[PDB]
Amino acid sequence: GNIVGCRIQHGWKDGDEPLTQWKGTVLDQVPVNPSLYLIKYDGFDCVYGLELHRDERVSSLEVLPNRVATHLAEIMVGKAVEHIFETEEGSKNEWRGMVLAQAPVMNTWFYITYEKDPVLYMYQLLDDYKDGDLRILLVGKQVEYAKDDGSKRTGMVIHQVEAKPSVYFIKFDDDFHIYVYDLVKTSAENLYF
Repeated sequence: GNIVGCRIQHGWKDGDEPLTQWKGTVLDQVPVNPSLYLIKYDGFDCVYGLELHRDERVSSLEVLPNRVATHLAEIMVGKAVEHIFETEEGSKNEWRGMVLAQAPVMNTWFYITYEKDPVLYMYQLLDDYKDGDLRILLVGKQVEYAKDDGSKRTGMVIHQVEAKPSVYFIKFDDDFHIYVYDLVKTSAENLYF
């Protein structure tokens, strides 16, 4: 059936690393690629894009019986912010970013990205705000850019941010992170076909 908005679990094994068990919440199935899902995994800071039925690293995929658990939220969406947060690896950051959107499915979570790490993160920002840790200040087309190792990175534009229509989400073929590009900004080494 339809796994969007569902709790899921599956095995993960990339290459010769030991098999791990991943558990997460499916946020969305990408319209321009219905094989591609966006998932918030438990304890993972970044939103992942995985072809959950096609990826050979994914095994034993199941939906779980378990269920998925305003004025300030409305204000934050689209704002440039300064976020004081601690990452999975213990690094203590004070970073400038932007709040992209309230996340689908998980209703106190927000899509957020940072100028130092322009991928899609997801955090409970209204809690960080109360803690005093947050300060408020093409889709479907292929894309590429040249990397420093003399090769092209290739991907597809998968989402246009409603709060900021010049901001797009890009899925690259080589990676499960979701890359966030604001096209008005000097990020002009992107080529769209």
